[PDB]
Amino acid sequence: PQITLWKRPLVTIKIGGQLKEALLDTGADDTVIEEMSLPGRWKPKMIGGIGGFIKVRQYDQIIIEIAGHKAIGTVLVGPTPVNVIGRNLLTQIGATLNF
Amino acid sequence: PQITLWKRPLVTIKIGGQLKEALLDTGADDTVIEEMSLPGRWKPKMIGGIGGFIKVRQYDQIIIEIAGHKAIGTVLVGPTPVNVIGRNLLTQIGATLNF
Ligand SMILES: CC(C)CN(C[C@@H](O)[C@H](Cc1ccccc1)NC(=O)O[C@H]1CO[C@H]2OCC[C@H]21)S(=O)(=O)c1ccc(N)cc1
Ligand SMILES: [Cl-]
Ligand SMILES: [Cl-]
Ligand SMILES: [Cl-]
Ligand code: NA
Repeated sequence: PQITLWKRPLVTIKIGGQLKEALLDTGADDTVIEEMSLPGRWKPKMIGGIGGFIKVRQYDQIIIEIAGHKAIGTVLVGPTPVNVIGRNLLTQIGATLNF
Repeated sequence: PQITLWKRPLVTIKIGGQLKEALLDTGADDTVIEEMSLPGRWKPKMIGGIGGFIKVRQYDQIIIEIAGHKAIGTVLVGPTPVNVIGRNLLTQIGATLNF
């Protein structure tokens, strides 16, 4: 797919059998999703965005489908205002920016 | 170009006569630049992201040169940790996300 940017680049993701909406975000290093349950252990992480730092739960090697493409990697869970797919998983689905 | 996402997609921009580095950010609705002076009128705005909100100055009809391509639109100025080129200007340079 070729996604233009006149609207937010929102896609359907599937994580834990659940469909969610997420933003494809080239300005995010990491993928951050709103509070949900994920399996296994987590490790702490602080991430810094526009407004300041937040604490998140880091889950590694999580299976996630993004716009129909399978990825397996790190998912951060915390109080983000929107689910964002960051570069760690955009690279796994082969995404590039083009102009 | 085609920009891969293994690393942050940073580019050189020219704005208000100044060269700056900025992140090409599909997750940003609007372009946000670190504190600088710009000509003309402005109005206050609050914009929110992970960590919460910051107060910015909204300037309209600002020209920016992005990676050699000129674009005009709104630029927000304030205490952002990173300069970001958001969708409002990415569209004008014909940027797309492809996978
Ligand atoms: C959270 C998104 C919905 C919105 N953001 C754009 C986003 O790309 C930011 C842009 C960004 C980048 C660095 C620092 C602050 C903000 N990235 C970000 O917060 O990423 C976090 C998750 O991975 C990490 O890597 C980068 C920081 C972490 S935002 O910077 O808060 C923002 C909000 C509104 C406008 N107009 C412009 C930008
Ligand atoms: Cl990962
Ligand atoms: Cl604009
Ligand atoms: Cl177009
Ligand atoms: Na103006």
